Amino acid sequence: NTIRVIVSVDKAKFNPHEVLGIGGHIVYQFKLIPAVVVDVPANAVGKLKKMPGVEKVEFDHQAVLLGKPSWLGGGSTQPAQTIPWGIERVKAPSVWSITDGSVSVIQVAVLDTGVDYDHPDLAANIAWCVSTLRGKVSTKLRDCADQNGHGTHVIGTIAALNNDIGVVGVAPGVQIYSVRVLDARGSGSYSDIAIGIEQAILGPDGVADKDGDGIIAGDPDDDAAEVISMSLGGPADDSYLYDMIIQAYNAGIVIVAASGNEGAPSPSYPAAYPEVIAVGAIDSNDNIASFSNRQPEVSAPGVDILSTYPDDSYETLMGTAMATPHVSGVVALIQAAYYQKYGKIAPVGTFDDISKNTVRGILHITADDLGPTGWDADYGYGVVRAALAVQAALG
Ligand SMILES: [Ca+2]
Ligand SMILES: [Ca+2]
Ligand SMILES: [Ca+2]
Ligand SMILES: [Ca+2]
Ligand SMILES: [Ca+2]
Ligand SMILES: [Ca+2]
Repeated sequence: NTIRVIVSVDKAKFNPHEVLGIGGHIVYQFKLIPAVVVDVPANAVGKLKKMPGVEKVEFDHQAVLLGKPSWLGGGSTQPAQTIPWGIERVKAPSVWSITDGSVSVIQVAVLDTGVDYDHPDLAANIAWCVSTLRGKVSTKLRDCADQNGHGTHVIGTIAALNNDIGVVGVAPGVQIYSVRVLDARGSGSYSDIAIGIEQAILGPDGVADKDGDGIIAGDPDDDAAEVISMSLGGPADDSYLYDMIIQAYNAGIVIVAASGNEGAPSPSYPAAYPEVIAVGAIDSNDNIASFSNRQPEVSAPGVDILSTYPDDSYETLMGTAMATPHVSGVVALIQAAYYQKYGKIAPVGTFDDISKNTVRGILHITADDLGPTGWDADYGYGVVRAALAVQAALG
């Protein structure tokens, strides 16, 4: 009988009781942007628009996961640790002796279906679990656990442990925050995904900048993530969500997102935003996958990708969702190594960037440039390479 909407407001004029008085419900008041997620009856949407302090009324759109089980491969047919082909393709393993991600100030937030937080090849890296489903922020593990599989697979491509079992991530020492914004079927509301972005900025302690110095990502006094990774996509561009992507970007957080799997001519949202790295998928032959949405920023392995899967298991998945965490891994290695040497993180940088002084510039100039020379609509700048990116970072 009610509909979910996201109102952008003037905080000094807006009275939430007025929503309540028209038979509405306050779902979530954002700490970092001037907006509130509310449920209202249909009849009331008109009233909302007129109420004092309400500047925009946006409806709640849907995004979905961007990984599916592979047509080809299977599980980890081997009790030893396997290095999935993708981890090698992005030249991660040689980097680990310089850093594997385990620099204390670095956390990577993965906004997905949740995580199997007990998985033996993941657990020691899972630093915090949260769920924002239906706009209720929960840190009960039973609410944060993965009921799909996809988030556990994505998290394993970034950070599965480097040991003698399972698989291994691009950044196998990096601390992960699993932020569950998608349900058991892989579907999520934009309102929950924006709440998840907020949570990755706030971190475990619920405060963005606890010491007031204006540094959030790359402040060891705070517990903000440095990378937000979204292996998901929807078709709408909404102002409140972009407002949140901007808060994370201004916080110094690198945001990375799947381009989409529809062979479409451009990326889905939030990948399509300027402030987000859109990632396409290649296969084990260096061909762009036919399903990969075009004009990404970079590309990475996304076909026939073995990783962790719930109940202490392993599965082979495909999609731009699988490509995304390879790039999130590489970004974590860049920021870890950058901080380890300089005692701060590097700036995020722009889509455009070709300087060795920003994360995005480094990723671009060190990518393996495939297909047409330079940036192209299939590969973007090319396949990310961690070993070269770290060398560029420290140079
Ligand atoms: Ca392992
Ligand atoms: Ca915090
Ligand atoms: Ca701070
Ligand atoms: Ca500080
Ligand atoms: Ca941090
Ligand atoms: Ca090219």
